[PDB]
Amino acid sequence: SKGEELFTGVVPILVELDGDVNGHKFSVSGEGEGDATYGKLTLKFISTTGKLPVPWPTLVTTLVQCFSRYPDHMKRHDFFKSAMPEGYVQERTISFKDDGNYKTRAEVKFEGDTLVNRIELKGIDFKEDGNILGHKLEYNYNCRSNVYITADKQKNGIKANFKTRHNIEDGSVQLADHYQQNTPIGDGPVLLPDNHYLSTCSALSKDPNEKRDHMVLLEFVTAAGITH
Ligand SMILES: [Mg+2]
Ligand SMILES: [Mg+2]
Repeated sequence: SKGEELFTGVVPILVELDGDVNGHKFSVSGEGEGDATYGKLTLKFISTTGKLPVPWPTLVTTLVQCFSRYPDHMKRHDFFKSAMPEGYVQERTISFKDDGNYKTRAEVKFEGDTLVNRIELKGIDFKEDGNILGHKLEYNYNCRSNVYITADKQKNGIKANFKTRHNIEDGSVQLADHYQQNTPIGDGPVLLPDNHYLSTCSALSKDPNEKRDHMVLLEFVTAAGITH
C-alpha cells in the first residue's frame, strides 16, 4: 500500500485519552516513537487530571497497531498502515470478568509527520472493591497476547478478538475479553486481510526521576499466522 511507505523509519507518536470510569474522570497524555521495521514501540504516559481510578495495566491495550511488524510475505494483509495517512477509527468493548466494561472510541491518524491516537474511554458497572477500582492489580504484563484479526468487508475494515490476563496481587488473574472494530477514515483503497494474528509482548516500567503518576511501555508486535 501507499500508506506502508510512511512507516519505513522511526515515527513520533502522541497519545491523548479522556476517561470516565464509574463517574471518575481522568486524562492521559503519551509521547514516544514507533519503528514498524522492528515492530517496536516506546511510549511514556502521564496522568494529567483527576487521580487515576483504574490500574495502569488495564489501559495498555487502549493507549497504534499500525506499528506492527508485518513480514514481507504478509504485507498485503496490513489494514492498519494502508488506511494512513487519513487514518482509522478503532472501537472496543473490553469486558473484565466478574466486573465492569470499558467502551473505547479512538481515531488514529497522521498530524503532519506525527502518528496520533486520540481516545475517549467510558467505563461502567465496576465493583467498588473489585480488582479494578480497588487497585489490586500488579504493575506488570503477561506475554504474549494474540490479537486475532478478520476482515469486515461491509464496513471496509477489520474486526479483532483477544484475551489479556492481568496479575492480581494475591497471585490470581483478572481476565479482560476484548472485541475490536476498525474502519477507515479516508476514501483511498485499504487492504482487507486474510485471517491472521498479531503476537504482542508488552513490558511496563517506571521512570525513577518522575514524580507524576505515569507508565513507561516497551512493546514488540509481529504479525503471524500465515506461512510464506
Ligand atoms: Mg500536554
Ligand atoms: Mg446501571
